[PDB]
Amino acid sequence: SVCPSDNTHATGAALQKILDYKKGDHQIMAGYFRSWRDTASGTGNKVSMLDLPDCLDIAFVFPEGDETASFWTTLKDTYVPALHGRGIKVVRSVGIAQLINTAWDNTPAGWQGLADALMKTVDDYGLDGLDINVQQSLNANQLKQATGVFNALAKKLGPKSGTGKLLIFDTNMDGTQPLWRNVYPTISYVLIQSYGRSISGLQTTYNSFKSYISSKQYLIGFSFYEENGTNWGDTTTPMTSSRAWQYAKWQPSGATKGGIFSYAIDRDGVAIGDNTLKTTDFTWTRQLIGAMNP
Ligand SMILES: CC(=O)N[C@@H]1[C@@H](O)[C@H](O)[C@@H](CO[C@@H]2O[C@@H](C)[C@@H](O)[C@@H](O)[C@@H]2O)O[C@H]1O
Repeated sequence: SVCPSDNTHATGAALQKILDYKKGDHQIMAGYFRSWRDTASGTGNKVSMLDLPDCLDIAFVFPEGDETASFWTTLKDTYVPALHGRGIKVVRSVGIAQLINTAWDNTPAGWQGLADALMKTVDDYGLDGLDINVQQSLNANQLKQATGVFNALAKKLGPKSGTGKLLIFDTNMDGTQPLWRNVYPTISYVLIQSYGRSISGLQTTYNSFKSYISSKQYLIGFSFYEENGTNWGDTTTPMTSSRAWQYAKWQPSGATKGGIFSYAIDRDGVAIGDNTLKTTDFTWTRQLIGAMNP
């Protein structure tokens, strides 16, 4: 409610009140910003991480690996400081593929070596921590390696570390996945990719995790419309009948959730089926913060 009705970037006491709102109890908003769509990567992009709304809690840096070096330069030198100025946490996202890479030894030394290499992706940018994207089951060997790496990371990130840095588990699977059963003690937040899902199915999914967390750790995810992407239908008009909107309102029975996140926050407000790149004032993000914290 100390948040702007447009997308101003407040400067003094207007900003301080937003800095205090964020230290206060609230349902948090998170956004995956696709790095290859940042104006500092390639050409033809319309949106910068500098445009992210002041009332955002976490920005994920989600690369695909063909971003131009200019992106990483701007992230370290410009973007991270300005987002930290707005009290926005910046977190690097990486796929589970990275933690089960067989180029790294499946041994204590190997789990530590790999954790060191992922920790460079955090420390070299002054980031607030690391997000691991899990969308697959693992064999015994993969499970063993991923668990080892989570356990090595847990020394520097998340609840076991005492650093204040985040260790995030984001997934489209449930709390029965063996990796989850191995690593839940290491986790800051768990984010459920819930694109195009039943409002009626939400409780069932939460219940699969609720024994391993408090409800403030749990966030649910909708997607914005990706240019040439899957039509999940999470952002239909009118807004206040959207799946995203109903996600902002949903609470598990007898408890309050952590909040929600968007995939492709860089696509906030682009109509479903509009495959061109546009700018955004982050209307949906800002509305959806209001919807969770009225
Ligand atoms: C093969 C393919 O297209 N895979 C995509 C993933 O690339 C994408 O991240 C994922 C995102 O949506 C999540 O997973 C799906 C299966 C479903 O459970 C959604 O509700 C989740 O949000 O979509 C895959 O289909």
